[PDB]
Amino acid sequence: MARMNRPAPVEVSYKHMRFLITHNPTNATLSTFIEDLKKYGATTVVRVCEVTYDKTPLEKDGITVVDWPFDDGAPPPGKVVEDWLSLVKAKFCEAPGSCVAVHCVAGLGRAPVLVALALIESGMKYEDAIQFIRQKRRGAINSKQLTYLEKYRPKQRLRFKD
Repeated sequence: MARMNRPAPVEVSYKHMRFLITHNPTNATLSTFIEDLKKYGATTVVRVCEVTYDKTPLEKDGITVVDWPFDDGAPPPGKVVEDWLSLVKAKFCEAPGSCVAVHCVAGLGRAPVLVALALIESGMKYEDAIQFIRQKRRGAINSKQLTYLEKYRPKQRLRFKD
């Protein structure tokens, strides 16, 4: 589970942008993960579940690495929402489309808490959005993960601001 090059990532092209999604872990496979995203045009990499490596060789090759869950020096997944919309907005503003690759610690789901965020901010209700993202089978049924809307407004983002 390291030299594996046969299974490819999945490119999700929304009305807003395009995001690449890759199963399996990193470190042992990272030496191919980077070479995959830069082929798909994912010159931005964004990590939200847990980070396990240090961004240097791949960053200095031209890639924007975003390492959220690194320590208590980062905020909880409650405020990271505004950072989310402003990111996915800007990573598609900086170029005439581009791509963004996203990764998580393989176990139960594929960090759908990321993509689902844009699903609500486009105009959906998170209770409907579960049945859209969770369709992969579990991985989108935590507490503060989904109850987030009960504090975060689906207006003032992907409507009229920029």
